[PDB]
Amino acid sequence: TLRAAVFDLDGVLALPAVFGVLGRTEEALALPRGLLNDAFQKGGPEGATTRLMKGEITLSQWIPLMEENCRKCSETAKVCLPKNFSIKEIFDKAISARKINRPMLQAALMLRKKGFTTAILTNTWLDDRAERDGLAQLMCELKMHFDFLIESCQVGMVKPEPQIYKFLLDTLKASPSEVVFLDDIGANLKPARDLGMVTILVQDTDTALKELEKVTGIQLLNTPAPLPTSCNPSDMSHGYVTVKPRVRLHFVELGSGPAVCLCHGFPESWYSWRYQIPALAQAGYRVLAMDMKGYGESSAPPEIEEYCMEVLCKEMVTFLDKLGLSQAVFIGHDWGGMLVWYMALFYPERVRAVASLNTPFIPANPNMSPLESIKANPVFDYQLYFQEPGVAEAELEQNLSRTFKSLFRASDESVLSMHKVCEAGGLFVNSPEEPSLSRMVTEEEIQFYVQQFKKSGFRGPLNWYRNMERNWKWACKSLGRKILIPALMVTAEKDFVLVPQMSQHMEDWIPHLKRGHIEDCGHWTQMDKPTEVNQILIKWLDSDAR
Amino acid sequence: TLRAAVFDLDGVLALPAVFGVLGRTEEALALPRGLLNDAFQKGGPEGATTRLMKGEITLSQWIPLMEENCRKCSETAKVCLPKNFSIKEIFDKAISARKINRPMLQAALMLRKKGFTTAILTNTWLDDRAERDGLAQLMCELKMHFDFLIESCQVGMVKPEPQIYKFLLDTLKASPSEVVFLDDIGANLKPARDLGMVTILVQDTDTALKELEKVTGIQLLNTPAPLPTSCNPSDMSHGYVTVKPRVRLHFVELGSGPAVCLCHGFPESWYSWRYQIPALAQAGYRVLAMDMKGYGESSAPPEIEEYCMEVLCKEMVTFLDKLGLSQAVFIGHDWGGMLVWYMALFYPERVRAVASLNTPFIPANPNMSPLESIKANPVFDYQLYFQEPGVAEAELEQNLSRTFKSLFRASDESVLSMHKVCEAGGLFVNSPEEPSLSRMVTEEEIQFYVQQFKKSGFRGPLNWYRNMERNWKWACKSLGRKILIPALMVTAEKDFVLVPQMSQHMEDWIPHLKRGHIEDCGHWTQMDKPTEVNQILIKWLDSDAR
Ligand SMILES: O=C1Nc2ccc(C3CCCCC3)cc2C12CCOCC2
Ligand SMILES: O=C1Nc2ccc(C3CCCCC3)cc2C12CCOCC2
Repeated sequence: TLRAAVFDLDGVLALPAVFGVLGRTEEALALPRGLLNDAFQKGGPEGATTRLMKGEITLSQWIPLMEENCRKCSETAKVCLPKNFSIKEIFDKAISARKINRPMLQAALMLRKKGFTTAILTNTWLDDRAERDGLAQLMCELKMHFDFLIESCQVGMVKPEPQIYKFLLDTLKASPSEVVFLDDIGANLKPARDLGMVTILVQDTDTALKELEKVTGIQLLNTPAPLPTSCNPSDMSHGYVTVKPRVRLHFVELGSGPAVCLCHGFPESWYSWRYQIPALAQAGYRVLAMDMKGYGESSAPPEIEEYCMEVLCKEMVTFLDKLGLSQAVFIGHDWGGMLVWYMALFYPERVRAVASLNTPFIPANPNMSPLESIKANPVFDYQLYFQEPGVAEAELEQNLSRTFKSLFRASDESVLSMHKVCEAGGLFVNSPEEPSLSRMVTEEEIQFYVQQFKKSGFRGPLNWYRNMERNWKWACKSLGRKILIPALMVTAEKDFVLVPQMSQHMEDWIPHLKRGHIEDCGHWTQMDKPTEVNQILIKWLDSDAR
Repeated sequence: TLRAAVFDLDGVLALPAVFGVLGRTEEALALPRGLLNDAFQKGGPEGATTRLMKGEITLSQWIPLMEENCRKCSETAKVCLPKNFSIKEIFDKAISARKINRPMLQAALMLRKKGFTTAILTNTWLDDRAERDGLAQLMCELKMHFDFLIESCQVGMVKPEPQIYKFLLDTLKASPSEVVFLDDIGANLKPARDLGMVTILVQDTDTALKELEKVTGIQLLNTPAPLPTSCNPSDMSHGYVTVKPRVRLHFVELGSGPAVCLCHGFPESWYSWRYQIPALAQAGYRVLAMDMKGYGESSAPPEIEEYCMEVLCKEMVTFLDKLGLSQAVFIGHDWGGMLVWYMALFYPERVRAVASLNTPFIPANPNMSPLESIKANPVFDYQLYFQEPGVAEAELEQNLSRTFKSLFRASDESVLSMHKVCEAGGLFVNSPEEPSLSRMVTEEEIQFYVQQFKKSGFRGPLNWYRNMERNWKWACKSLGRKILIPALMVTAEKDFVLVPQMSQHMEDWIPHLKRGHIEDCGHWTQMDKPTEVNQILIKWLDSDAR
């Protein structure tokens, strides 16, 4: 039975193929058909291109050899190469035009998700051109989704040499009949077929995937839309900054470009942004996904006042100072959403742009105590339940698996009634001991949250709700201000507490505010509608944040 | 006796002052003298500018108020403001022209080095302009050198209000006669003088520093050139990436911009780059200063083969992959310098540019065993001493303080003779039990190295020298290649092992190679000549790396 799938890069995982561009170049320059492909392969195993593919020479060293082969071929064909003929320009364009064949990558991803060991086996070169970063980015984006990447120029062997196929089998630790091998070059399929591997000649992707689906018995075509790439905690770069003697902030970091600081809500983790992290980094941003103070690997001091907005914001500024960042885009959700609005109001110089998911910006009312304000809306009753130190900690810490499975549910998955939490004696008094698992999470994702919360529990997280008076006094200082830096408010149709209507008067305070709105989306925006969150965030970042 | 020094920002730590630019603007526009400064201060404590300085409103909210005050003042003076008059353009230019007053900052730095608590006390605003990042960068660069930053718009008080001076004294935890206060605004000096603080009216920097030097009894003028800013380990962002199950790599991270990966030598630390980290980040780079494999907080597996160049380079590639970096500039010193040349030869797509301090690029000789090659040059005898597992570990681990004090010495500080190490029975057989401290390091810096080496000792570090045959075979694969990506070789005049002459034939392999050369510089380049290293590296990064 098949357990491994091997894909070629050029003409399989990336389109168009180099041969295709050489063919299009020949036509545009009115050169004899096959002239450039002949010069490219000239000398066969003894030729310049085999030396390049085996890593003997670099791409810049190969360019004049390809030039001479083109002159030699033109001379024999009794044709003239044009006056401006340039192998460097021809190849720069061919490499630059290449894009990931998204349906092929999705099929590779589906097979790995079903237990297949996947690999990329490619005839490639040591690219030392000034423009090499283009290819470097393409390889990075592709390679992360595979168990192995075998490159001809790193192993000193090329397809169709029998040895590279033996090297592949040794790397896979699989026998030939357990492997399916996809290639757009027929001659490169022959040695894999000779060993007894299942082989697919890729012309059009749809037919290649049809053959792959039939042979594996795994559906690869006509599948439901896949979710964005997630994060494996053990594969991330974990960063740690001490903001003050007893406070260290943990974050996960991915990508290059402008700094984008992700701020989770209650009771969450940097892991709540798992579907956003890879997508934002791929979009050209340096993502900093925080464990907010009181959570995960960040410090969790016991004192209530350590969690007031003024203290938390000052620490986020120190966090930037210590990392040597003049600014970051701040994106927040729930309590994180509140923090980012305050970051925009008090430290606009340090905030490149601000975005909130679900949490509206509501000015403090100087004529009413925040306790009275919270009492006015029945959906906020849970916030009063959270006031008494120890009460909510006991209930939430009792059974962590039950806590997360009861909380992390989509809007149509029998969500907890937020009505009369105090009167009922707790959040889970009408909830089962063993809740069903939401479609939004796997059992392993729930256990990740359970492990994170075993470190510090719910004291620090709950203290975020215990500074109403202190936060109100500090917010009153900002009442004459407006938020005039780039801002985005994203409402979720089915968030029954942070209702879209609560955001209705935001333009009075944030006149240039941009909006996003997600239909059929509950409170847990990032994991409920990850693809939609990603599209909204990336479109806004690219237009308003740089 | 004085123990604290307080500096104003505008006209003291940053030049020119806003008042100065308003004055120059008045002249250029042929407006009445003082018209703009009058409009700026209009209404005094009740005015628009006091509201702005107290954080009541942001800079963008204030701009139309300043416009109206300019119209009101022009009307009363019976003059016309020009057709294109723009407060936004006037202020953007004034803020943008402001640069750090380097002699004032150096004096502040010298005072803090002598035990003074230092602070910045400023009448400032909440800057929400599109161009705010300029000011954000200036504040970041300045604030890091001080114990405190007190900003009017964050405390809701302004100079010359008596309360802000009481707030200052409370923050300093100092009595008025213990404080020296520098300001370019006479009216803002009066309340500090009234409390009993020493006050200096800053006009020209030289005279202000003369008064400051006389009053503190600390030399601030005509001082020897200061060293670049260093790093406090506890103030850095510490990053951790698992490259494989048993291997994690630790790094320190600072700044934004293109990724610059710093690779130390033997027997060093990320801390060997302390004088480069702040300077490169200030120069607009994202610095990644590694603890190389076998060192500090990075993993130190016992196996020799874990430290061959092929394995180390593959791990550095995985390190980039996991951080989501397509490239980094690689800068190496000693063993790090060797690694970066191999990174350039084997993975040019991932290397933006390559630089080495002291370590030349020498191709492998396929006609001679590396053991024979090492035996040919007497200065490399210590490398043969390093071969036998356990021997050098015992000697180097015996007394860590003695190891580092004997090794870390400038070329004119009785450096160890590298001649006949094997025959002598060790590196320290002719060295004292208690070596004197080199002028390059403090006792506390030596103890930092002692603490780092107590974790894993010298096995992992020494294994870097125990892969001669394996590295030679792998390097032989690259013999047909040339390094064609941007490259810099920095030679040190007085490095008695890695002599400048050893780099003489590098152009045969790296034709476009750029060079740097440091006179009176020994092996420990980064700490021996930090200012010179910085100038060479920054000039090269800005011209050749982007
Ligand atoms: O729609 C919502 N908004 C929303 C907002 C907040 C919360 C809190 C309540 C206290 C514990 C942490 C989560 C829950 C929800 C729901 C309603 C209840 O089911 C989960 C989602
Ligand atoms: O000039 C040099 N180059 C240079 C190069 C390497 C080393 C090694 C030798 C083995 C232990 C680690 C350092 C020492 C030096 C010196 C000569 C000896 O004094 C220190 C500097």
